[PDB]
Amino acid sequence: MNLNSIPAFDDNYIWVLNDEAGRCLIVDPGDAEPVLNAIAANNWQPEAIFLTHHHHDHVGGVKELVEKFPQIVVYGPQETQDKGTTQVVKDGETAFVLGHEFSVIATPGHTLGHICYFSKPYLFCGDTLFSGGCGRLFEGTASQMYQSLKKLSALPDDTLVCCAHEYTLSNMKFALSILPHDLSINDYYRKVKELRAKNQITLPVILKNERQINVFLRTEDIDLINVINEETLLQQPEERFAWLRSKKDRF
Ligand SMILES: [Zn+2]
Ligand SMILES: [Zn+2]
Repeated sequence: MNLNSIPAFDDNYIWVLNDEAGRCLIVDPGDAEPVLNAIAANNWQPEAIFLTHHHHDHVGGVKELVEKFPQIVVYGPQETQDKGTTQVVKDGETAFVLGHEFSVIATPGHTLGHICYFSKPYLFCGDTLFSGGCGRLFEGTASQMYQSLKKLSALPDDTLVCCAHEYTLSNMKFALSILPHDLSINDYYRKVKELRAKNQITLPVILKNERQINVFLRTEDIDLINVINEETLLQQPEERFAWLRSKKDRF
């Protein structure tokens, strides 16, 4: 099994999983052109598309891909039913692709209907979980995003976080604005900066390591609580999470 990234727009990645026969799965294709080129260049045979949510940079390419490859099954949440989805899926359901069983996980936050797809070790989490960060709350509440990250954090340590955007460096700069003396965050920031100085991709990341350097997965850590509670006297986890996400909104 091979995991490939195809850049699109300014900072999107279209993930492609292909098996040993060249059959492939395409995740969140917002621009069909680079995907079509890679399919041709690599002799891939597209079998399915996964959509995580309805935003344009994630679904814009479906029509052209489906016209070129009429056999493609398009999986997605109810909120993409008008975006070319042919199999609506929801929490707890499974999509069988490339001989692998992908579990569907509802992760409201970025959008209300956002879903994630998991088949060990691959986690396609769209704009919910980023390396060092999480999605901006356009439609979901902070409580919902908090609960969605709790669900993703419970996945196995060897999970590969395949998120949709190259946000890692900015996410880690924010992390240092909150915990500037955390050695793990500093070390990861410097590694991510080194990659981005050479315009290299920072993904996928291993979930085990995200637990250490993603401040949005460290809501219940005493060191973060003490920082957050020195600004606002907040007593509940979802309130502290909202504080941190609001701070990042203006960073
Ligand atoms: Zn989005
Ligand atoms: Zn996006």
